[PDB]
Parts: sequence; C-alpha cells; structure tokens
Amino acid sequence: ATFEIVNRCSYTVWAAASKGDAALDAGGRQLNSGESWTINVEPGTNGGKIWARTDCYFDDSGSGICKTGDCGGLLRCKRFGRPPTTLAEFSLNQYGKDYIDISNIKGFNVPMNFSPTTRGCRGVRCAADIVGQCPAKLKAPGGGCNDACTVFQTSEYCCTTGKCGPTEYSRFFKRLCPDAFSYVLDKPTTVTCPGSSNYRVTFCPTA
Repeated sequence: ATFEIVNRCSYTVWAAASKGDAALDAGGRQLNSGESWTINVEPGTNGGKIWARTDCYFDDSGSGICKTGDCGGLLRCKRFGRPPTTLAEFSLNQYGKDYIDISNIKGFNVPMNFSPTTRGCRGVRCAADIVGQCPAKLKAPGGGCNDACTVFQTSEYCCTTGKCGPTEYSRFFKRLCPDAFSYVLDKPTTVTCPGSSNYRVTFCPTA
C-alpha cells in the first residue's frame, strides 16, 4: 500500500513512519513547507504509525534531535516518537479490511488529516487549535500539547490498573477532536476501509 505524506504547514516538519519495532519504508525524512513524500507499507502491517516532528536539527550522518516526536535521535525512525505527537495509526489487511484512526493518546503537536485516496471509506481529521487551547499543565516547553499520562505518570491517566476512565485532560482532547482517541480505553473512532487501500496523511490541512 502507498501512503502519501504531505506537509502543508508553513514550517518544516520531519515526517516519521514506524511500527514500533521497525521503520516503515525510509522511516523518516525532512519535508519542507509544501513538500510531499510517498512511502510503501507492506501489506499486513499491524500497528503502523505516521507522525510529524517539529524543531529538529540533523547532520549528514542522520543523527540529531527534535523538540517534538523525537525517535531516539535519528532521522530515519525505527521506534515510536516522544510525546507530544498527533498520530495517524493503521493496521492493514486484517480479515480483508484496513483499520485507520487518529490518536491524541500521546498528545498533539501538528494538525492532521488522514484520508484514503481510494474509494470505499472516509477520512479522519483532527485540526482544531489544540496547542492554542492547551491546558496549562499540559503545555509542552518545546511546543505541542502533552497527554496527561506523560505529565503526571499516574494510573488515573496512564490506564495501568483496573479502573481507568475519561478525565478532565482526556476530555480536553476529545471535545476538540471527537474523531480521535483521547485515552487508552476511549470508545473506538476507528474507520474500516477496504483491504489494500491507499492513503494520504496531510499535516496542517486547509479548510
């Protein structure tokens, strides 16, 4: 399957693509404002994620660091990024269907639209001004809006014990972006698409 990643933001972003235990395609690449990059994702890929990284600096060796979404200080990501990261998530060819969604469980850094380029289903978007409305305690020093688990590190927000339910911090994200996951046990907002569909992830989608 093909995933076209387009940066429509006025600022440069360093795109990232990984499945947690490995990089997807090149794993990462600098995307100037108005630049697009298409990656190939093997069918059957489960737990894949695509995100943007902001305020980065990398040298010709591939080493560097980013203020949001850093993945082990590498340009070509092999692991998931450090919050805050708006996430495009997908599992392909699952019983003949693809499953996609956007998640704020690891925070929010850049607005995003995640839509198929082929017929059969609809897209998902979270482009509300979450950073501009970010709760005081979730405001991230290097930009973006952190999730509550990253900040407080308690079961109430991290969902590590029995209970775990919606909180004031998860509701912050959910209210602004109802079609995105706001916490671990949030009611699924996943979209079911035909198997082997193609997609486009757009950073800073326009109205």
